Amino acid sequence: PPAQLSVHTVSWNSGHERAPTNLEELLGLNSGETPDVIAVAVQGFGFQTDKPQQGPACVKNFQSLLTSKGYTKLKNTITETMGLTVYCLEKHLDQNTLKNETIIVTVDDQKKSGGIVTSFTIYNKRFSFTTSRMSDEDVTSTNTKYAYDTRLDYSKKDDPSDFLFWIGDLNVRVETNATHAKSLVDQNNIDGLMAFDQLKKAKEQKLFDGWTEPQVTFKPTYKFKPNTDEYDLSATPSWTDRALYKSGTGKTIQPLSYNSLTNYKQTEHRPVLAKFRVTL
Ligand code: HEM
Repeated sequence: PPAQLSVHTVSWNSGHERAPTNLEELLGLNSGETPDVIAVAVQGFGFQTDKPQQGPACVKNFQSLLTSKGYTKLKNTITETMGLTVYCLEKHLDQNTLKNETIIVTVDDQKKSGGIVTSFTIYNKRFSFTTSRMSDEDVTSTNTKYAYDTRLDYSKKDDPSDFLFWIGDLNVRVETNATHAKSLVDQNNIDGLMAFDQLKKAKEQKLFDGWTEPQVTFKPTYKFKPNTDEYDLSATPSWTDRALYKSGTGKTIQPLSYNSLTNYKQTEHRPVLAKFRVTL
């Protein structure tokens, strides 16, 4: 029963783009780290129907890399617009107690918005990983555009989880004009631009209640002209891929690092990688 465990998360609003070749960078394994748990969330269009047939290649490439490192895939779940995969080092697993469960929440009739929660237990501590997706236009349970639903929040339960992570595009944007956002970016005034970011506004409205984002030090991860580092100012620069954490039982969770991966340049959005240490 280790005192601490490490967790890496990634999310990428990747659209139609296919898993890049350099998965080690994407997962934060390129400096020799061996985290205990890894979660990968993606948002896009048509994963389920899998018309480009990227499905088989995804499995093969992720499985090859991670199985050699001693990971077991607990669950992969895909909808039309979301994917969530969770991996755990096989050595931590006990079949009797693992209680591996996943739910999908569909909030419209087109099954396009909502979320996924995958949860499991190790050392009698329960982990939950959520991703979610909301479009600007939908009628929602919160009467906001934000990709929060109480059904996806396992801190609210009578049997709440110990360690929870929410990764993806929360549909939180920077609420200022493009000119002024670009100006703040050019000055590297990240906190100044974050003053316009909607996460704090969603929290004021008691959404994402008790959920913490690690300090953001990196520039907005959208919208880029593909294969450049230049913003396309047809959209106001925004942080579209986020990692939040909390415990539902007062456990300590410590962010180790939180960064966009600016080398993945082929799409309009940059993926975001977070690293954590949890105390059981
Ligand atoms: C860079 C973007 C993407 C990332 C990071 C990603 C990640 C993943 C991961 C981690 C898995 C499970 C791997 C495993 O089994 O260990 C998976 C499976 C899958 N993905 Fe993605 N994926 C991406 C793009 C796509 C796209 C564009 C499509 C199709 C439009 C797609 C369709 C599928 C399908 C069908 C599966 C499950 C296949 C099976 O279980 O037989 N993915 N993806």
